[PDB]
Amino acid sequence: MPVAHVALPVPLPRTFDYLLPEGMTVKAGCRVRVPFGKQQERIGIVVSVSDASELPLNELKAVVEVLDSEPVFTHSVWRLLLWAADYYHHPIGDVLFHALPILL
Amino acid sequence: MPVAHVALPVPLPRTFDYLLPEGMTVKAGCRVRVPFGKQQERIGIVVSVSDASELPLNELKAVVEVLDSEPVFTHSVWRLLLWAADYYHHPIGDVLFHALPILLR
Repeated sequence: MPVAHVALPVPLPRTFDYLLPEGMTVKAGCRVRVPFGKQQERIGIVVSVSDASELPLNELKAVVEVLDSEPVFTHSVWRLLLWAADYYHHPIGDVLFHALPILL
Repeated sequence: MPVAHVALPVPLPRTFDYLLPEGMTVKAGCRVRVPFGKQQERIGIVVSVSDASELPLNELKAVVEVLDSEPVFTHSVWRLLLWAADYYHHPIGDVLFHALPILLR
Protein backbone atom coordinates (compact mmCIF):
# COMPACT_ATOMS: atom_id res chain seq x y z
CA MET A 1 0.00 0.00 0.00
CA PRO A 2 1.00 3.70 0.18
CA VAL A 3 1.08 5.20 3.69
CA ALA A 4 3.49 3.47 6.10
CA HIS A 5 2.62 4.69 9.59
CA VAL A 6 5.79 4.30 11.55
CA ALA A 7 6.92 4.67 15.14
CA LEU A 8 10.04 6.49 16.28
CA PRO A 9 11.55 6.98 19.70
CA VAL A 10 10.20 10.47 20.16
CA PRO A 11 11.15 12.96 22.99
CA LEU A 12 9.36 12.70 26.32
CA PRO A 13 6.40 15.13 25.87
CA ARG A 14 5.17 14.74 22.28
CA THR A 15 2.98 17.82 21.92
CA PHE A 16 1.34 19.89 19.16
CA ASP A 17 2.42 23.48 18.53
CA TYR A 18 -0.11 26.23 17.95
CA LEU A 19 0.29 30.00 17.61
CA LEU A 20 -1.23 32.37 20.15
CA PRO A 21 -3.04 35.23 18.34
CA GLU A 22 -2.19 38.86 19.09
CA GLY A 23 -3.27 39.73 22.60
CA MET A 24 -4.33 36.24 23.67
CA THR A 25 -2.57 35.04 26.83
CA VAL A 26 -2.43 31.52 28.29
CA LYS A 27 -0.34 29.65 30.84
CA ALA A 28 0.51 26.03 31.65
CA GLY A 29 -2.39 23.86 32.73
CA CYS A 30 -5.02 25.78 30.79
CA ARG A 31 -7.49 24.24 28.35
CA VAL A 32 -7.70 25.72 24.85
CA ARG A 33 -9.80 25.04 21.78
CA VAL A 34 -7.73 24.46 18.66
CA PRO A 35 -7.91 23.52 14.98
CA PHE A 36 -6.66 20.07 14.02
CA GLY A 37 -7.14 18.23 10.71
CA LYS A 38 -8.77 19.94 7.72
CA GLN A 39 -12.31 20.04 9.28
CA GLN A 40 -11.51 20.34 12.96
CA GLU A 41 -12.40 21.44 16.47
CA ARG A 42 -11.13 19.97 19.77
CA ILE A 43 -10.16 20.74 23.40
CA GLY A 44 -6.54 20.59 24.52
CA ILE A 45 -4.33 21.42 27.48
CA VAL A 46 -1.33 23.68 27.18
CA VAL A 47 1.82 22.01 28.53
CA SER A 48 4.28 24.90 28.06
CA VAL A 49 4.58 28.19 26.21
CA SER A 50 7.85 28.68 24.35
CA ASP A 51 9.07 31.24 21.85
CA ALA A 52 10.27 28.44 19.57
CA SER A 53 8.51 25.71 17.56
CA GLU A 54 10.10 22.88 15.59
CA LEU A 55 8.30 24.26 12.50
CA PRO A 56 8.05 27.73 10.87
CA LEU A 57 6.20 30.33 12.97
CA ASN A 58 3.97 30.91 9.94
CA GLU A 59 2.65 27.51 8.93
CA LEU A 60 1.35 26.84 12.44
CA LYS A 61 -2.46 26.86 12.83
CA ALA A 62 -3.55 29.29 15.56
CA VAL A 63 -5.30 28.83 18.89
CA VAL A 64 -9.02 29.58 18.79
CA GLU A 65 -10.01 30.36 22.37
CA VAL A 66 -8.75 29.92 25.94
CA LEU A 67 -11.32 28.20 28.14
CA ASP A 68 -9.51 28.88 31.41
CA SER A 69 -8.02 32.00 32.94
CA GLU A 70 -6.40 29.95 35.66
CA PRO A 71 -4.93 26.38 35.61
CA VAL A 72 -7.61 23.76 36.16
CA PHE A 73 -4.79 21.79 37.78
CA THR A 74 -3.15 22.55 41.17
CA HIS A 75 0.55 23.55 40.99
CA SER A 76 1.28 20.36 42.94
CA VAL A 77 -1.07 18.10 40.99
CA TRP A 78 0.48 19.34 37.75
CA ARG A 79 4.02 18.67 38.95
CA LEU A 80 2.89 15.17 39.95
CA LEU A 81 1.11 14.39 36.70
CA LEU A 82 3.97 15.52 34.43
CA TRP A 83 6.16 13.32 36.63
CA ALA A 84 3.89 10.25 36.44
CA ALA A 85 3.69 10.67 32.71
CA ASP A 86 7.50 10.68 32.46
CA TYR A 87 8.41 8.16 35.14
CA TYR A 88 5.95 5.45 34.06
CA HIS A 89 6.07 6.10 30.30
CA HIS A 90 2.59 7.43 29.66
CA PRO A 91 1.72 9.99 26.95
CA ILE A 92 1.21 13.44 28.66
CA GLY A 93 -2.01 13.93 26.75
CA ASP A 94 -3.43 10.69 28.09
CA VAL A 95 -2.54 11.23 31.76
CA LEU A 96 -3.80 14.83 31.71
CA PHE A 97 -7.18 14.15 30.02
CA HIS A 98 -7.83 10.84 31.69
CA ALA A 99 -6.76 12.70 34.81
CA LEU A 100 -8.97 15.74 34.27
CA PRO A 101 -12.32 14.08 35.06
CA ILE A 102 -11.19 12.49 38.34
CA LEU A 103 -9.97 15.95 39.42
CA LEU A 104 -13.35 17.65 38.87
CA MET B 1 3.13 35.00 22.92
CA PRO B 2 3.97 33.05 19.67
CA VAL B 3 3.83 29.27 20.21
CA ALA B 4 3.08 26.77 22.99
CA HIS B 5 3.78 23.03 23.21
CA VAL B 6 0.33 21.44 23.60
CA ALA B 7 -0.71 18.01 24.90
CA LEU B 8 -3.75 16.42 23.24
CA PRO B 9 -6.04 13.42 23.95
CA VAL B 10 -4.47 11.48 21.09
CA PRO B 11 -5.60 8.02 19.81
CA LEU B 12 -4.00 4.75 20.92
CA PRO B 13 -0.87 4.39 18.86
CA ARG B 14 0.54 7.79 17.93
CA THR B 15 2.59 6.96 14.84
CA PHE B 16 4.52 8.80 12.07
CA ASP B 17 3.30 8.29 8.47
CA TYR B 18 5.82 7.70 5.69
CA LEU B 19 5.23 7.24 1.99
CA LEU B 20 6.41 4.02 0.39
CA PRO B 21 8.22 4.74 -2.86
CA GLU B 22 7.25 2.81 -6.00
CA GLY B 23 8.21 -0.85 -5.80
CA MET B 24 9.27 -0.77 -2.14
CA THR B 25 7.41 -3.27 0.06
CA VAL B 26 7.16 -3.72 3.87
CA LYS B 27 5.05 -5.66 6.38
CA ALA B 28 4.16 -5.15 10.04
CA GLY B 29 6.95 -5.67 12.55
CA CYS B 30 9.82 -4.59 10.32
CA ARG B 31 12.43 -1.91 10.69
CA VAL B 32 12.88 0.90 8.14
CA ARG B 33 15.15 3.95 7.81
CA VAL B 34 13.21 7.19 7.68
CA PRO B 35 13.84 10.87 7.26
CA PHE B 36 13.14 12.95 10.39
CA GLY B 37 13.80 16.66 11.03
CA LYS B 38 14.94 19.10 8.34
CA GLN B 39 17.89 16.88 7.76
CA GLN B 40 18.84 13.57 9.31
CA GLU B 41 18.05 9.85 9.65
CA ARG B 42 16.62 7.40 12.22
CA ILE B 43 15.46 3.73 12.53
CA GLY B 44 11.91 2.71 13.22
CA ILE B 45 9.38 -0.06 13.20
CA VAL B 46 6.35 -0.27 10.91
CA VAL B 47 3.21 -0.88 12.95
CA SER B 48 0.74 -1.00 10.07
CA VAL B 49 0.36 -0.14 6.39
CA SER B 50 -2.89 1.42 5.14
CA ASP B 51 -4.10 3.29 2.05
CA ALA B 52 -4.60 6.57 3.91
CA SER B 53 -2.87 9.06 6.23
CA GLU B 54 -4.29 12.04 8.11
CA LEU B 55 -2.13 14.16 5.85
CA PRO B 56 -1.78 14.78 2.13
CA LEU B 57 -0.23 11.70 0.59
CA ASN B 58 2.23 14.02 -1.17
CA GLU B 59 3.10 16.06 1.91
CA LEU B 60 4.67 12.96 3.52
CA LYS B 61 8.43 12.33 3.44
CA ALA B 62 9.24 8.96 1.95
CA VAL B 63 10.68 5.80 3.43
CA VAL B 64 14.34 5.38 2.72
CA GLU B 65 15.21 1.76 3.21
CA VAL B 66 13.66 -1.38 4.66
CA LEU B 67 16.08 -3.10 7.06
CA ASP B 68 14.04 -6.26 7.46
CA SER B 69 12.72 -8.72 4.90
CA GLU B 70 10.74 -10.38 7.66
CA PRO B 71 9.35 -9.35 11.09
CA VAL B 72 12.19 -9.20 13.60
CA PHE B 73 9.42 -9.89 16.14
CA THR B 74 7.45 -13.17 16.33
CA HIS B 75 3.75 -13.20 15.47
CA SER B 76 2.93 -13.96 19.12
CA VAL B 77 5.37 -11.50 20.67
CA TRP B 78 4.11 -8.85 18.33
CA ARG B 79 0.49 -9.33 19.34
CA LEU B 80 1.51 -9.22 23.01
CA LEU B 81 3.58 -6.06 22.61
CA LEU B 82 0.90 -4.12 20.77
CA TRP B 83 -1.47 -5.30 23.43
CA ALA B 84 0.85 -4.44 26.35
CA ALA B 85 1.33 -1.01 24.90
CA ASP B 86 -2.44 -0.38 24.62
CA TYR B 87 -3.63 -2.03 27.81
CA TYR B 88 -1.06 -0.31 30.04
CA HIS B 89 -0.93 2.95 28.09
CA HIS B 90 2.70 2.93 26.95
CA PRO B 91 3.87 4.61 23.71
CA ILE B 92 4.00 1.77 21.22
CA GLY B 93 7.31 3.01 19.93
CA ASP B 94 8.65 2.95 23.50
CA VAL B 95 7.62 -0.66 24.17
CA LEU B 96 8.81 -1.98 20.81
CA PHE B 97 12.26 -0.48 20.83
CA HIS B 98 12.93 -1.37 24.45
CA ALA B 99 11.91 -4.98 24.23
CA LEU B 100 13.86 -5.46 21.00
CA PRO B 101 17.22 -5.72 22.86
CA ILE B 102 15.72 -8.01 25.49
CA LEU B 103 13.83 -10.41 23.15
CA LEU B 104 16.84 -10.85 20.81
CA ARG B 105 19.74 -10.88 23.22
